[PDB]
Amino acid sequence: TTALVCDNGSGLVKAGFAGDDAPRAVFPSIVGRPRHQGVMVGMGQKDSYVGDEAQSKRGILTLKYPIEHGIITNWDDMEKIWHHTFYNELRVAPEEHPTLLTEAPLNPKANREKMTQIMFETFNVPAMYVAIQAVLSLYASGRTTGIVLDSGDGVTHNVPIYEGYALPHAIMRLDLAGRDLTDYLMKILTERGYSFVTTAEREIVRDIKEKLCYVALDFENEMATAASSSSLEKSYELPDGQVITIGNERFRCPETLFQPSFIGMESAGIHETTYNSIMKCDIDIRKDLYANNVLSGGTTMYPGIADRMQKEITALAPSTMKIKIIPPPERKYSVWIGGSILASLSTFQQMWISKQEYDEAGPSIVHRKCF
Amino acid sequence: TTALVCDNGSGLVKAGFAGDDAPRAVFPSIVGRPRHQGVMVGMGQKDSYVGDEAQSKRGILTLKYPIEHGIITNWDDMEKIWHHTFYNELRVAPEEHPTLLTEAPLNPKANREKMTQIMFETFNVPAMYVAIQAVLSLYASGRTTGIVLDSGDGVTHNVPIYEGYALPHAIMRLDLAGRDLTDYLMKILTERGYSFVTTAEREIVRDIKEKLCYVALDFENEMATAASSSSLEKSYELPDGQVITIGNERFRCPETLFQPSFIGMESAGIHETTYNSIMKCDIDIRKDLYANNVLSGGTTMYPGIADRMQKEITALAPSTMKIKIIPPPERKYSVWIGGSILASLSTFQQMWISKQEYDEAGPSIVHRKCF
Amino acid sequence: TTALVCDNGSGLVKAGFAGDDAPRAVFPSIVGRPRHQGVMVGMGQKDSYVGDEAQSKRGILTLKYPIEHGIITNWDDMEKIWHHTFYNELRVAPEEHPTLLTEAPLNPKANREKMTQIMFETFNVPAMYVAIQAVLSLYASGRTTGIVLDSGDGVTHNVPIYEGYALPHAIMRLDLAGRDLTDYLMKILTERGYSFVTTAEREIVRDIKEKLCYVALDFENEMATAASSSSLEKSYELPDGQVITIGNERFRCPETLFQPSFIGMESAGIHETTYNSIMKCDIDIRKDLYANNVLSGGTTMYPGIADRMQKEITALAPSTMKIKIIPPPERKYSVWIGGSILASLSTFQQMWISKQEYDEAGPSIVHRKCF
Amino acid sequence: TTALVCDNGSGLVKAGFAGDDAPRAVFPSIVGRPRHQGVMVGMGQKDSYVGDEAQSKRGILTLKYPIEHGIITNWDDMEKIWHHTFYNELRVAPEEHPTLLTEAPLNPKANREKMTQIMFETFNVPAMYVAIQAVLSLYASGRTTGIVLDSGDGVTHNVPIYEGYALPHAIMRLDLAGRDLTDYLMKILTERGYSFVTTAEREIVRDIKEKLCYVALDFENEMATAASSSSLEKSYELPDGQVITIGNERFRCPETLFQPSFIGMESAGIHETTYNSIMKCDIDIRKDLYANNVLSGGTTMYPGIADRMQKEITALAPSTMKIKIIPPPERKYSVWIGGSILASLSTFQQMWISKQEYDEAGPSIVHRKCF
Ligand SMILES: Nc1ncnc2c1ncn2[C@@H]1O[C@H](COP(=O)(O)OP(=O)(O)O)[C@@H](O)[C@H]1O
Ligand SMILES: Nc1ncnc2c1ncn2[C@@H]1O[C@H](COP(=O)(O)OP(=O)(O)O)[C@@H](O)[C@H]1O
Ligand SMILES: Nc1ncnc2c1ncn2[C@@H]1O[C@H](COP(=O)(O)OP(=O)(O)O)[C@@H](O)[C@H]1O
Ligand SMILES: Nc1ncnc2c1ncn2[C@@H]1O[C@H](COP(=O)(O)OP(=O)(O)O)[C@@H](O)[C@H]1O
Ligand SMILES: [Mg+2]
Ligand SMILES: [Mg+2]
Ligand SMILES: [Mg+2]
Ligand SMILES: [Mg+2]
Repeated sequence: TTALVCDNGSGLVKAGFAGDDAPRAVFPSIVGRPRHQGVMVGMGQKDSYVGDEAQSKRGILTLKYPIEHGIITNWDDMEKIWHHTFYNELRVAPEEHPTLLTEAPLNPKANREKMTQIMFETFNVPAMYVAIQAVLSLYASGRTTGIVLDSGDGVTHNVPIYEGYALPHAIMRLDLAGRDLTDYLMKILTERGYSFVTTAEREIVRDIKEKLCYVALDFENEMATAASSSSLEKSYELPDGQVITIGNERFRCPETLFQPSFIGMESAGIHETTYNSIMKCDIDIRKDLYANNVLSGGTTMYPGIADRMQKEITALAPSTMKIKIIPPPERKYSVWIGGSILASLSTFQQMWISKQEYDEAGPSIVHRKCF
Repeated sequence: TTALVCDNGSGLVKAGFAGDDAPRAVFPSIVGRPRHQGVMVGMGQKDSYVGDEAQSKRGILTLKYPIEHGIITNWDDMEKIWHHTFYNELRVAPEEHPTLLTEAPLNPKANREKMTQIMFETFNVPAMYVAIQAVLSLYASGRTTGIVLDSGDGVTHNVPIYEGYALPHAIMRLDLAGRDLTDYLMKILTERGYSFVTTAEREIVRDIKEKLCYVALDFENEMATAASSSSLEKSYELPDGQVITIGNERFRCPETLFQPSFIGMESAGIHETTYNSIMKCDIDIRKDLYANNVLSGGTTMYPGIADRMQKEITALAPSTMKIKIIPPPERKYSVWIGGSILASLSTFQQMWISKQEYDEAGPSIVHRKCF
Repeated sequence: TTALVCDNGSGLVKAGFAGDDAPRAVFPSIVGRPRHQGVMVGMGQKDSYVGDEAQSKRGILTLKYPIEHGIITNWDDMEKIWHHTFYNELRVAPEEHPTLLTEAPLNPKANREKMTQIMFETFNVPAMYVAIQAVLSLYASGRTTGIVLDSGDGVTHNVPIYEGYALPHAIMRLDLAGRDLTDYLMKILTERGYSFVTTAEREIVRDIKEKLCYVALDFENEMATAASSSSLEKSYELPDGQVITIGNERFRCPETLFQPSFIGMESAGIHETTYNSIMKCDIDIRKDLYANNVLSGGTTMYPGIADRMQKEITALAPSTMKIKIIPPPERKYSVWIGGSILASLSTFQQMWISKQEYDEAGPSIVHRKCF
Repeated sequence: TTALVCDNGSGLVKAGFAGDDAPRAVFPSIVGRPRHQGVMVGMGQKDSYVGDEAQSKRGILTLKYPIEHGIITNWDDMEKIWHHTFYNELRVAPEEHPTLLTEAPLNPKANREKMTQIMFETFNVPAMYVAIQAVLSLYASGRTTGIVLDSGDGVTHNVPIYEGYALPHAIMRLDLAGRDLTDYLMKILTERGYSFVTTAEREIVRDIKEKLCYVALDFENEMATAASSSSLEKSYELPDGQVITIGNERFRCPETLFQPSFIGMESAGIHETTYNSIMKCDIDIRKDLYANNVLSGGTTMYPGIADRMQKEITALAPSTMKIKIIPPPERKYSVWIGGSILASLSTFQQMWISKQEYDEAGPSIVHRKCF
């Protein structure tokens, strides 16, 4: 059987086999095109680079992202990425391998139908399935009751689950993500004299965000300490040299998550979104929902985010009850681990979408047997 | 097929066949006319001498250079030189021999068109091509990534290439060359009592420059040592005798390359031109551009120029990265060797400009299929 | 009170009094140093020339620009220019005259602080202020709602304003300006045989750009008409004679604004920058933003730029709504006129930065009471 | 103070005091030695005659010229001439009189050092200076901008000056002078039957050149008129009688200046030398250089040389601009007048070379404080 698991995500692709511990292939989802003259002959150079090759040669070509937020906008590039992660990296023939895919909540209906058409016609898989990322995030921890806040690169969403029953009317989705956090860091870095406008310099800003930024417990006196002392500065070396210095911008970019007014959005922070989600459920299940808060996703690995979230949540909730946040040591690959666990149970082998059913019903069979 | 390679240059003509190791014919590009009365009869003496004959008989006739800087000014003399290097030296019929020519960057458009008209009509070649000298200089070393500084007799130019892609917006051209260096040596030799005003005495000054001058690592204390001791003097014997002595002018003429203010030009030296060229490219390719600096051309064979260039470049660039200069043992004929290599690949046999295309389109077909 | 208005800009300085119609002093911002021998005695010649004197004597000295892009790089030269425009041209004592200055968006923080330190200590002004150029450009037209595209010599920027409220998250800045347009014209003029390398010949190329270039409505068939007929050529007389001819380069240099790939930049044209800026605002204000597009700046006075901008904007926007561009007859001095209007209202007399406040708080008081 | 001015020249010595109108002593620079047996006793006749005495007694002794072209070849004779012009003619003691000397451009370095050694040791002057002749020629006319063509007896040179700044890289020197013009007249006079071989008959030929020769506006039809009519002949009376007749040789000797091929030199005429000098300067200063052409020197007082020079210059320069030549009524003593003016300014009293400086530094102090 040897089912396959693929996590498209947005900006990172994780693929592997079912029943393992960690994904076997991780690489960015980027497609590049040459930009310049192109003198000389005999080079035999390709017309498009996908994966780590574009990262290696990013100085002469332009980076483009097919996936954005949640909806896929470039289907030719997506077919290029799937061909690369099927023939070049995993080295497998998808003709005899069922696959499992993930999808964010509250997405256009045509996205699922087109994904099913492409997989069932271009690649000719025998079976396939689509599951929600945040539901799979609860399988990894081996739990049954809690509220999951899954923040990635495209969109952060919330969904409460109580003893194996979901509440579809208490699901909140917010666009704010790490891509807008990188853009904000790029914008506020210009006030010190550094200019980053090229699409190849967005990886430099992203790496700075991934290595230096952190979340402060309190903002007023942390800004006061950074305003007075110079003990909060670190140095970064650019690829060509010309080292730079970072001051109070170090802890200002991640703060946008709790105060989304820095970009111009009117929505509340993630602490108020998860409090409204808790208060949207039933009265007698809130006690169990408060003590089983789970964190997952790449954008949640800022230092001190668990303590800041705890401080604001207990600042809003009544003082009688107890509040805890579960930050597992692994928080990147929780979705993939849950998908691997789900794709191995003996009871799941009956919900595959066979090709006979697809042939008889058409692309509309997805809304029937999925969610 | 037996393609032909010709390198017009400025002051030296190298010609030969494709697939060999060294050019078969090297001779100056000079056309001379008799000056004096011409008594006696029965001599049967020609009215114009081209090539080494004018050098042998330079005492009675006047030397003239058709090519200058980059643009050709005497087309009748250029047709005389091409006829000499086609019938008298190579001993070949150009009717069944495609030819390859070289051209400096940033030249008038009419130069290419007139060269194509002359070759396709007066000589009736079946095919022809025009290539940039500094691009061909990278074929000889068997490399793909570096910055090439090609300094000859007419003009020195710079162009960066990264993995087979050129950057046309980072190309710098500077007039300063060896002809102005010979003129400066002629001017500063008068302060010791030697007068060289005749056009036939410019070869004497040129030979002195080619045999005695050298580049000093440091100028202040080298001028101090030459000012105090007399251990830096060499003797030269003129054709008629009257040996001469050279003192601190020995290392002063080549220094004009690094300080172009000695003649009156406002531009910076070649070390700052190549540093500005490096800084005009992208940020992440500068690391590979710094360690692949290539030297080519006749005027670059001064002793100690590689160490002086290294000292100034590392004096300007950040201390983190590494800087090296590649001075191959052969540096005259790098362009010809690259042209011979290029004119032998099987993949190049499709970019020839056929006569059918020239007949159908006209002289404007060059800007389409060249560069 | 008699407040003073100064517009540093980049390459042109406009100064005058508040409440007038036009600036009283316009002169280039250039500082020159002598280059040559300097024989003879009794001349009593200065060691540096600033203003129109350097333009008059540009044949023997070297021009240097302190201001570049946006940031000031030579503070000693800037203090020389301010001393010249305070004592030599305006003939005023700055001890009893508040001044108003302009600044481009997204600039280093230290630029404002150093400007405040210099003005408050070296010149001892009683009060001062700093305002954004594009905000002042809306005061001149007597409007409250529109989008302003201010393109000058250093940087072009965009900012939308709706009924007296700014949107800081929809501000775009692009380096591309007239200095890079002059450099491109200089580069493409070499293909006809003209060489302009001296810093004093950049004024010749600039004057050619200011007198001959124009924007074409369509590029393909305009290049076809210039390719076939010779009805698009004009003659220019150099200072020493030797008249020249300009062909299809006449309408090619200004086109770089709409296709910034001619130099190598990856950014989009100004029509797509202003379309992205419109789409970055709220949904119900776009209707009023489309019909109130305002043009300002020196580099916007190319013929046909309003019609070309209209054609591309209506080519991108939906066909239901109406699109208009307001090209006022005066477009140079719109910023100065707006500054004069702002510095005369009775309600503005409370936002001056007094010296008592500067003494008590220090140079950091600027970020509090400015923007 | 009463500074002294001396103009060595070549063939004529002018000396006098500073602040006067004309030189007080003019005499040829010639040293003669007796040739014949010398019978009789009691005559008390000297062994060498210097100055006008040798001219008076030239029939029995041999004339010799120490100075030639530019370099001094007979230092014992030069010390004899300076002793004669210091004790016999001026009747002054050089012990308390600073002196000023002149020197042609592009001369051997040892000439200045030996002149300084001789003056500072043999004559013990308190101070001295050396200046360029053509720079001093601009002081006499009270101007600041023009190009000076100074043609004398040894060498003619050119140098452009713009507003008190010299251009050392646009200085041209040509050997052709009046001594070669006298020799050519002597050579072409033999075709009519007159022989002049004695060194004492060179003064006869020189006086004929100074009294009869003139420059023709056009050469072809002037040679035609002299070939047909006999209205161009004048008579000269030799000291012993035997009057002679001069025909078309009258206007042929001065023509060698414009056609230097009559002797065998390859260089161009003075009109092309001054045109190349104008074109070697900057583009925007040529307009002011064309209209401020200045003539100086003895050899420039041929009739019609200003009109011939104007005709050729306007024949080469573009027709848009204006060309004028300033032939002041005095053109012999322009250099001396400029030296007298320079040696009287209060600002020049600080650039004297004192003996204390010479004692401390040595003969090499000249290259520091001169030019
Ligand atoms: N150690 C880290 N610290 C901060 N941010 C990180 C870290 N590692 C990854 N990220 C961010 O997480 C994002 C990747 O999220 P990912 O888990 O791949 O979501 P998806 O699978 O939906 O793409 C990247 O954009 C990166 O900016
Ligand atoms: N050994 C040498 N040392 C110094 N200069 C040299 C040497 N050999 C040649 N040159 C100079 O190089 C020039 C020839 O350059 P060349 O490679 O022929 O360029 P091009 O092919 O463009 O004419 C000559 O003018 C000569 O002055
Ligand atoms: N009539 C014109 N046509 C084209 N360009 C012009 C014209 N007048 C001025 N410019 C350009 O505008 C620039 C001056 O812009 P300016 O309004 O002074 O901006 P700033 O005040 O920021 O310096 C000059 O560099 C010049 O090239
Ligand atoms: N009236 C004249 N016509 C033609 N030539 C003259 C005349 N007067 C003088 N000369 C020439 O000018 C020369 C003198 O030049 P001079 O001004 O003394 O130069 P220098 O000072 O360098 O010796 C003499 O050789 C003489 O032949
Ligand atoms: Mg994810
Ligand atoms: Mg060469
Ligand atoms: Mg402006
Ligand atoms: Mg003289």
